[PDB]
Amino acid sequence: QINLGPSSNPHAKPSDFHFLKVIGKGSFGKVLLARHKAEEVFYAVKVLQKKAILVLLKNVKHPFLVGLHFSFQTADKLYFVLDYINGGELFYHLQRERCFLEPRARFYAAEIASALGYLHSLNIVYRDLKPENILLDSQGHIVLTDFGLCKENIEHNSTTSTFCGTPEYLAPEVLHKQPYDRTVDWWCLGAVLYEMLYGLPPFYSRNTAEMYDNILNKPLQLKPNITNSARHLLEGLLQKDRTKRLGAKDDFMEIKSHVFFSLINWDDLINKKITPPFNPNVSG
Ligand SMILES: Nc1ncnc2c1ncn2[C@@H]1O[C@H](COP(=O)(O)OP(=O)(O)NP(=O)(O)O)[C@@H](O)[C@H]1O
Ligand SMILES: [Mg+2]
Repeated sequence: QINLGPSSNPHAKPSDFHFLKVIGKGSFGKVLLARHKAEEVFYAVKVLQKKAILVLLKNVKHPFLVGLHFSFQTADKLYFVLDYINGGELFYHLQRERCFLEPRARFYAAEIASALGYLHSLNIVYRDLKPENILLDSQGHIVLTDFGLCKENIEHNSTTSTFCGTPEYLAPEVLHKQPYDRTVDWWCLGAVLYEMLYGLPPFYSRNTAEMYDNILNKPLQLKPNITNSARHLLEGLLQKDRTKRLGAKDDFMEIKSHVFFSLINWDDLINKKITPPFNPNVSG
């Protein structure tokens, strides 16, 4: 019997749902598209085996973090019932469009930044923001896929492939296996912004070992066709020494106040009053 916290529902069974298709496979459990038999609504359901576990859940509500509706368990499995986010992976749109213009990139970067700053205020670090974790909902707002699962208590294969490794943004300090602190999130934000503007992750190589070598040892080169403010922001977020990285002293306040983000009304942003730059052609 596992303590799932306030989201726990002692009455729910897998039999409650019509599982339709597999949305995706994750290190910590498969995500399925499921319909609630009775309610007639669609959810994303994450399913994790209990044998995989060596508070396991601390869910946080925020406009740009995926909503957790409830959680339940069987003799063998744990089920987490989530908002089904159907606007597509942000980097699916990026790939389709080659790159984003700065106002578009700024919007997405700001929404992610707000969620990260909020988490840090609650002494929570995101730790592993990857492209696959960044979705758009049907309206075109950012939704991050982590919902508070305590990963450092669940077993998984973190094997890396020699060529063409799963996309992720490893900060120099993560490669050094140093304790995760909040500034890893700011490196990840920088990498996401870089990729939105330039079309590839910073330091990229087909050869994963080369890419790690680049992250650690290759100076940041920022190609032309971005503004001075964007350049200065990326220079700050992609500082290799976390003690010199933008956000090291005053966290989110340093990002919030950066000139790249001057045009963002953070209050309007977090209250979803800024109509998104792009509307995905979906509604459900
Ligand atoms: N609520 C959701 N709605 C739609 N797609 C989702 C949802 N949650 C996750 N996905 C997709 O399902 C896949 C697996 O989820 P993900 O959060 O990557 O799982 P994980 O590997 O167990 N956790 P992490 O270690 O943070 O990646 C990803 O491609 C997500 O984009
Ligand atoms: Mg994953």
